[PDB]
Order: sequence, then C-alpha cells, then structure tokens
Amino acid sequence: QWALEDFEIGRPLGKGKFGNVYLAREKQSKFILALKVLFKAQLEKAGVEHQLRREVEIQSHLRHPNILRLYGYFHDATRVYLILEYAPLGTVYRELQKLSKFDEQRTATYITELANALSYCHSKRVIHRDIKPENLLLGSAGELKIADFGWSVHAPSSRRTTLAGTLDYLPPEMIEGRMHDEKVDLWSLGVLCYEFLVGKPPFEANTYQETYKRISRVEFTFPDFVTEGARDLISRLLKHNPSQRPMLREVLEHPWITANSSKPS
Ligand SMILES: Nc1ncnc2c1ncn2[C@@H]1O[C@H](COP(=O)(O)OP(=O)(O)O)[C@@H](O)[C@H]1O
Ligand SMILES: CCSc1nnc(NC(=O)OC)s1
Ligand SMILES: [Mg+2]
Ligand SMILES: [Mg+2]
Repeated sequence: QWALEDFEIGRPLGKGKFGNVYLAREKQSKFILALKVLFKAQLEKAGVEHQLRREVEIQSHLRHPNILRLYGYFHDATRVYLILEYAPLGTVYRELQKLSKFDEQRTATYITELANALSYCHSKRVIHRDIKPENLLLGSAGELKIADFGWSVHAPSSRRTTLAGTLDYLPPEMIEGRMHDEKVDLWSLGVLCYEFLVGKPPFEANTYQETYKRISRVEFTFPDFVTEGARDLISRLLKHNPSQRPMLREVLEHPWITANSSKPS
C-alpha cells in the first residue's frame, strides 16, 4: 500500500539501536506523522525480526489515549518503515534532563497516566518489558504516551533474546533469566517513580556487574527530600518477590497518588 514516494521527509526526531525516526508529511493528505526507519541488514544480523513483527502486531491493535498509535508499515529491500503517531512535545527523557527532577504533582500525574495505559495492556495479557524515559513520549497537551513495543510479549514468558544495553529498569527475575509475567512492568513503574523524583534510577552504578548486584539484592536508599508517601509507594513496587508487588488498581488508588495527581483513573 504505502511506499516511500508518498511522504516528504523532514527533521530527525531521534535515534535508537535500530530505529532512525523522522518527521514526515503524507503528500496528498498533508498528514503529519513519524516514520521509524529500520535497516534490514541490521535486523537480520541481530536476529530480531520476531521483535519487529511483535511491535507491529501488538501496537497497531491497541487503542488508548496514553499509548502511541502505529498506523501501518512498508518496506523497500534495504529498509522497513513503521508509520507512527507523531508526539510533538518529545520524550520524558529530554524533559528530565531539562529540569533535573520532577516535583510531586508532575510525577504523580505521569505515574497515573502510565498505570492507566498499563492496566489496559495487562487486560490483554500484554506486557511491555521496556518501560523507560526514552520510550515515553509527550502529546500536544503534555500527556504521556507509551511507545516502542519491540520488547513486548504475552505472559507468562522467558527471554529468548540478548539483553542489549542498560539493566537499570529490569526486575531481578528478568535479569536472572527466569520466568516472568505482568509484574515486571510494575517493578519498572517503581524505578521510574524514583527516577522522576530523584533525578537518577535507584540501582544506578558504574559497571554492569555492580548494577546487576544492586538489582538482585534490591539495594536502594532515599535522599532526605523524598516524602513518606512517595517512599511508601516506591517500596511497595520494588519488591524482590513479584507476587508481593501491588496491582495497578492499588497504584492508582494510593493516597499519595490521589493527593498529588491532576488526572483520574
Ligand atoms: N512518534 C514519535 N514522535 C516523536 N519522537 C519519536 C517518536 N518515535 C520515536 N521518537 C524518538 O526516536 C527515539 C527512538 O524511537 P524508538 O521507537 O524507541 O526506537 P528503538 O526501538 O530503536 O528504541 C525515541 O527515543 C524518541 O526520541
Ligand atoms: C499517511 C497515512 S496516516 C494514517 N492512516 N490511517 C489513519 N487512521 C487514523 O488516523 O485513524 C484514527 S492515519
Ligand atoms: Mg526505544
Ligand atoms: Mg525497539
């Protein structure tokens, strides 16, 4: 259906391991969108074709205000192109670098939006498994949208593919290559809540080997400025035993979340 000739390409929006993402406009409708470009040679080399097909299949069928749309795809013998909803206010990652830390209202609102999106995903037994600031985008009204579904699967699951970069957002069961389920996303939600308030993730270290140790032992501490409510929520989420982590309804109804969020469930 769609082909490259149908679009005018513009400003580079960002780069990922495989993804090279551009602003683009469809010629006859003037529709503005984002084009995620993948090189076939790199995909074949890394053996991640199944990850691409998952991304397309899972993301194109989901419909939620806090989840980024995928409209379709095409391909041209060196490249694969994913047609995405354009997020005009950028990434949460960039926003965090701008401000250093988020205040409690901003943090609680983001967490509410994430939990709503994840609740929708989990109701289809879809687990994202790669929730981190560079994969959280911002809509025109500043609302958070989950993106990058290349690592997503149906639960329960093992990990069939190599862990690439940072360990910072992954729970013990996944770093230790064990069996895992929906509760992995809830661990990541705790990591994010901490990073939003503090400015860095709670298990950060200088080496892979040391980060690994801090995660498997759940070794984190709080700076003095983190309030009691925030500490309670974060401590509930960062549990070694997955079954002990709260349900998303508990997150959305937590007193600190209700006191500080500006959006509802
Ligand atoms: N729809 C979009 N709108 C605006 N920027 C985007 C969009 N999609 C991706 N980006 C930017 O490109 C980067 C990489 O996109 P992503 O889909 O995460 O690629 P990868 O799968 O390689 O991680 C993102 O971190 C973001 O900065
Ligand atoms: C250049 C094609 S962009 C596109 N295709 N289909 C769409 N559907 C849509 O907006 O549904 C809400 S947007
Ligand atoms: Mg990404
Ligand atoms: Mg990806």
